[PDB]
Amino acid sequence: MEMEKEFEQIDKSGSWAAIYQDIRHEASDFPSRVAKLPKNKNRNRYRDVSPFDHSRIKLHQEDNDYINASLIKMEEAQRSYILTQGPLPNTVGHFWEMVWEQKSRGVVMLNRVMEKGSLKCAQYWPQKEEKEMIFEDTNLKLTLISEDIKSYYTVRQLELENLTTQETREILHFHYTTWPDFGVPESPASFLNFLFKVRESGSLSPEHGPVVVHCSAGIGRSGTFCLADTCLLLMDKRKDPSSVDIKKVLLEMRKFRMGLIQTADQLRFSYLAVIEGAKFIMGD
Ligand SMILES: O=C(O)c1cc(Cl)nc(Cl)c1
Repeated sequence: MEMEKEFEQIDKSGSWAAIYQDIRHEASDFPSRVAKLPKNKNRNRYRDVSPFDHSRIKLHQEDNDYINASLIKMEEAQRSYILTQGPLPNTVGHFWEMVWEQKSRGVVMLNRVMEKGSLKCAQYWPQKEEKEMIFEDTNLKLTLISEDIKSYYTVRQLELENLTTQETREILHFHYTTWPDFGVPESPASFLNFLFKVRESGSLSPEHGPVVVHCSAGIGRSGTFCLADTCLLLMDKRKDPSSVDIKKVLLEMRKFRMGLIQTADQLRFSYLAVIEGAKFIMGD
């Protein structure tokens, strides 16, 4: 079926939970043996969210190459994404090593450091220009260059230096700051505006390594971001945009990381975002 009318048909019939459970039943199951080794317990935020072995990002280190991060490679859309958990106190240096080694330009953050009164990720970037951060375990230096605070998101320019080689690179930090503590946003308008700002920066383009996107577990809000992006790109590429099947795209993405899209409300929000976004792209 088309998307917008399949949407109204699920709303009127109140079957979002049944649609979402079908996706969970059909989703791929692949081994995640490296994630579960005992030496990696303090590298995982949640015991039930692990990267598959076949798609995990490897650190370029001979001691321990493990990080809870997955490469989602979308062949028809010609987009790649790295989805990862919010960094932990003992993985902030691994996080920036990955950014460096994979040649990423941008980092997309969809959570606040504290939500619901608890810490959802480490404070992994510097908050003042004159107070840079050094990560001694991976030999990197990170400096805040500039910061632009808007009503729904903040954009930061950062400098990452490889202290071994003295090479430097500019990284863009795109921080969506207004996702609610419970539920999903009422309108997708600010999320789409944010997605378009990431696109306009070049961070999603083939001349750079894959964008790094995270929330707390790296599957829920993060899944919504890449699913909406890929679906809109396919609608631009194809002769028949109504052929884009959001449930099939989600199942394809779940071959590369488990659990993408965590609730039936997130599934409904993804439909809403793609539907509204397809109108703004055009033509009109
Ligand atoms: O390239 C394709 O796979 C494809 C598939 C569908 Cl269903 N529609 C178009 Cl236009 C292209």
